[PDB]
Parts: sequence; C-alpha cells; structure tokens
Amino acid sequence: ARVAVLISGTGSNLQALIDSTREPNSSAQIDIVISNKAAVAGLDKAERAGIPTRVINHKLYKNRVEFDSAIDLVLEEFSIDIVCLAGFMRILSGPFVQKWNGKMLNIHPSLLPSFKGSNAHEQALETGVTVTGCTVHFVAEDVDAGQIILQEAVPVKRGDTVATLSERVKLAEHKIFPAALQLVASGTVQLGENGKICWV
Ligand SMILES: NC1NC(=O)C(CCC[C@H](c2ccc(C(=O)N[C@@H](CCC(=O)O)C(=O)O)cc2)C(O)(O)C(F)(F)F)C(N)N1
Repeated sequence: ARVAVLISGTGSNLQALIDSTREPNSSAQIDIVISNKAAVAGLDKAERAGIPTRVINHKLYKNRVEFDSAIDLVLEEFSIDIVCLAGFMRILSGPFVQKWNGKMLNIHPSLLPSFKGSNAHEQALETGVTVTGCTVHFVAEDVDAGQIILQEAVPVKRGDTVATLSERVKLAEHKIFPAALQLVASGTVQLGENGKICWV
C-alpha cells in the first residue's frame, strides 16, 4: 500500500512509521509527507528519509473543504492508498473523511473514549487517572470517535508533568501506530460495511 502521512509538528510518530515500513515484509511504503505548517521538524525527518514533502498552509484557504481539496489533489498526485495522521492538528471536513473512509488512521494519546481532543495529557492529569495510554483509530467525521484498531495502556507516574507523561505515551505510540498501519495495509484489519472493525 502507498501511504501518505499528514503532520503538523515534530514528527516522532512519522519517524517510527518510516522505520517500520522499511523493515522486511512491510505491506506499506511512505510516499509523501504533508504538513499544514512550514519549518516543522517532521518535514526534515521526511526529507532525510528521501521522502517528498509538501507544505499546504491551512491559513491560505477560505474554508476547510478547499484546504482538504488541496490535500486531496496531492494524495491523488501520489496515487495514495492509505493516509496516516501523525500529530496532524487540523480537523478534516465531512467529504474528505467520507472519501478516505476505511483508509485513514490517526494516533491519539489517550485510551479512547476517554480524553478526546488535542490536550489529552492535560485532561488525564486534571482527572487523576493512574493509567492512560494511546489509541490508533480509523478517522470518522466525529473527532477522535472513529473505530478503534489498537490501544496500549501507559502508567501515569505521581509527579508527572505534561512533558514526562507525553514522552512515556509517545514510546507506546511508536509501537502501536506502525503495527496498526501494517494491519490495515495488509488487509488484515478492515473497516466493515456495517461500520465496525473487521479482522480477516
Ligand atoms: N473529521 C475529523 N475527525 C478526526 O477524528 C481527525 C483526527 C483528529 C486528531 C485529534 C484532534 C482534536 C482536535 C483538533 C483541533 O481542535 N484542531 C483545531 C486547531 C487546534 C490548534 O491549532 O490547536 C482546528 O480548527 O482544526 C485537532 C486534532 C487528536 O486529538 O487525536 C490529536 F491527538 F491529534 F490532537 C480529523 N482530522 N478530522
């Protein structure tokens, strides 16, 4: 399968995907990396791996549909089969999500359905959980609410900050996101017609 990764930042998740798709027997190759933000490290990581990049600045579009269409143009240009959102921070429009249904994955730093949204670690700390984790899910229109592929629990330590908790959870993310990508790229895991995840 030909894979695009969308990013908005550091790209540590991207890096783990690059590394895993180049291990032997991979069913995926990363063919394009797209950022909505210039000068982010994830772009350097892609370029250092010999993977083309684009910057599509979301602020230059009137609305989300037009921005998403510009993304979609590039995904077509690269004959992309599967899209991975790896620290991508733009909510995608209905029609984009519908088009990519069953073929777009996201990594989220909590055990969904808890702590939906972009500040999951701040929520986990306020709430006082001792166990949090991360989730790979198919992307649905409702944010952080698509069908769950894999999850991994990560302990919260007394005295954690957002930084330390974030780092511990990233280590688990770098395990489950490549694993989930491989599952979907091999056709082992599919989104079924009934809208539920199917293991073949
Ligand atoms: N329709 C749709 N459904 C999805 O499930 C997507 C996957 C969501 C990724 C999650 C997420 C949750 C909220 C946002 C968000 O509010 N973005 C704002 C911009 C926020 C900002 O600049 O800080 C904005 O205006 O877009 C961005 C990302 C995430 O919480 O899991 C995390 F971790 F990535 F942040 C998606 N892109 N589109």
